[PDB]
Amino acid sequence: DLPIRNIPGNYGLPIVGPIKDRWDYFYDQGAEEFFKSRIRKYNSTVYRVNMPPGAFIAENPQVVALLDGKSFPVLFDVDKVEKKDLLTGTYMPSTELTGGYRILSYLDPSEPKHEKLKNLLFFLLKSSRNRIFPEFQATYSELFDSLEKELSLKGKADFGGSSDGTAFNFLARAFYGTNPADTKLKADAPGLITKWVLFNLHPLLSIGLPRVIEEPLIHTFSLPPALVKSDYQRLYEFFLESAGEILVEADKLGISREEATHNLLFATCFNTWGGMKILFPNMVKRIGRAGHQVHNRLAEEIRSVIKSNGGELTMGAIEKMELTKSVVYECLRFEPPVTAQYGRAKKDLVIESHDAAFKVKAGEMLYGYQPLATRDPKIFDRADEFVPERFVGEEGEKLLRHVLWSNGPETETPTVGNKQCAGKDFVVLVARLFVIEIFRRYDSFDIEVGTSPLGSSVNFSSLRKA
Ligand code: HEM
Ligand SMILES: CCCCC[C@@H]1O[C@@H]1C/C=C\CCCCCCCC(=O)O
Ligand SMILES: CCCCCCCC
Repeated sequence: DLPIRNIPGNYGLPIVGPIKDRWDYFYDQGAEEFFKSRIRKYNSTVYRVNMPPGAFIAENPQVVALLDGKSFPVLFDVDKVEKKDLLTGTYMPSTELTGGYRILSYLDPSEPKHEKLKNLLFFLLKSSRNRIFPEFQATYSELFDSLEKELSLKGKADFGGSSDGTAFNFLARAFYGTNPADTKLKADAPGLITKWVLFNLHPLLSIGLPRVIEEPLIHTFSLPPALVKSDYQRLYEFFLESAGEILVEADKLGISREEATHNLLFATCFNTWGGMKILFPNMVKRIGRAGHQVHNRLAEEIRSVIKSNGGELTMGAIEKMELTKSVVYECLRFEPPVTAQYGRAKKDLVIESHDAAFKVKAGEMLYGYQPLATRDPKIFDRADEFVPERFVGEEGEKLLRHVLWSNGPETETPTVGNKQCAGKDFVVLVARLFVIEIFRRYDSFDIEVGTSPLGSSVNFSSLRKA
C-alpha cells in the first residue's frame, strides 16, 4: 500500500505570505511555474499553498493543491467534496452581479434548484440541435470572410476582436433563433459581456499593467457591481425577450421566469461565450503550431469525408473524421480552458497520489490546477507535446478517461447529480465544427501569438485557400 505522508508546504506569515505567493503567481513566476517550482521544492504533487486573491476579497487563501491525475479526480466526487459557492475559488462574486440570485454554477447538487436549472440547460441544448450546424456554418463563414478582408488590408488579421461577435451571434441564433442585429443589442454584446466578466473575475486575472497599478486596482478589493448594472440590464432584457420557447420549459420545470432568465443569461454569456472566448483562440494557436503537414492531413481528411457524405456535413460524418476528433481532444488535454477547480472536503478524506497517500480534514479547501493532471507524465506518454493523433483508434480512445476539461472524465456524462459541465457534448461539437470550417476553406495557415487576460491573442498572417 501507499505510505502516508504529511502534506508538505506552508502558508508563510499572516498577510505577507499570501501577498508574496500572489506576486509569484501573477508576476514573478506565472501559474505553471508557480506550481511546478513547488512540486520540485516539496518533491510532491500534493502540497499546501496560498491561492489568489486573498487580500480583502477572499476570507481564506489557504488550500491543499492536487497536481497529478491520480489525486485530482477527488474534485469530481460529490460524496467527498462540497461544491457550493466555489466556482471561482476562495471568493464568490456578489450576487448583485447576477440579479440577486445564486446562479446554477454556484449550487451544490444537494440544492433542489440545482436539478431544476441543470435540466433547463439540458433542454436548451437538446432543443437547439437542428439549428447548430446551419447557424455555425453561416456565422463562422462570415468571420472567415472578415479575416480574409483584414489580412488583405493589414497583412495580419486579429482573430479575437472579430470572433467574439461571431460567437455571440452564433449562440443567439442557435439557442434562441434570434439575430442580435435585429434587436436593441445590435453589435454591443461582446463589449457588455466583457465588462461584466471583468467585474466577476478580476481578482483572478492580470490585464498586463504593472503590479503597482494592478495590485491596488484589481487585486485588493472587489470592483463595485453598481457600475455594471445598466450594462447587465441590457443583456437581461435581450434574454427575457428572446428566450420565449425556453422560458415555457422553465415554467414546466417549476422555475420562475426571472430566475430562469438570469440563469440563461449566465449560461450563455459566462459559461458558453466566455468558455469559447478562451478555447477557440487557444485551438488556433496549438493547431497553428502543429505545422503545415498536420494542416494538410486535416484538410485531406475533412474534405474527403464530406465528399463521401454527398457534401452534407452531419453528426455521422464527423464520427469518420478521426484526426479531427483527436486534435480537438488534444487541445482540451494540452490546454484545459479553465484551469482551476475547487472543492471543500465534506468529511475526513484519504487522497491517493502516485507515490504516497495524504489525509485531509473535513472543511479543508481542495484545489486542482488541471493542466498538471492532464499533462501528468505518469498517465500520458509525450505528456508535454501536442500530439494531434493521440486519441486515434481503440487504444487512444481509452485515454479519454483522463481528459478532464469538463470537470469530469471525458468518458462520463454530466447529470443533475454531479457538477460536470452541462454543455460537455455541445463544446466538443462546436470545437469540431470550428476545425472543420477552417480546413474545408484553407489548406494551411500561419499565426502570430500574444498574451491575453483570458486565453491567447492570435493573429493570422497567412490563410492559404483551398
Ligand atoms: C468552451 C466552453 C466551455 C468550457 C471551457 C466549460 C467548462 C466548464 C467547467 C471547467 C466547469 C466546472 C466548474 C466548477 O469548477 O465547478 C463547468 C461547469 C458548468 N458549465 Fe461548462 N464550459 C463550457 C461551455 C458550456 C456550455 C455550452 C454550457 C451550457 C449549458 C455550460 C454550462 C455549464 C454549467 C451549467 C456548469 C455548472 C454545472 C453544475 O452546476 O452542475 N458550459 N463548465
Ligand atoms: C469567462 C468565464 C470562462 C469560463 C466559463 C466556463 O464555464 C466554466 C466556468 C468555470 C470557472 C469560472 C472561472 C474561470 C476563470 C478562467 C481563467 C483562469 C483559469 O483558467 O483558471
Ligand atoms: C479596470 C477597472 C476599471 C473599472 C471600470 C469602471 C467603469 C465606470
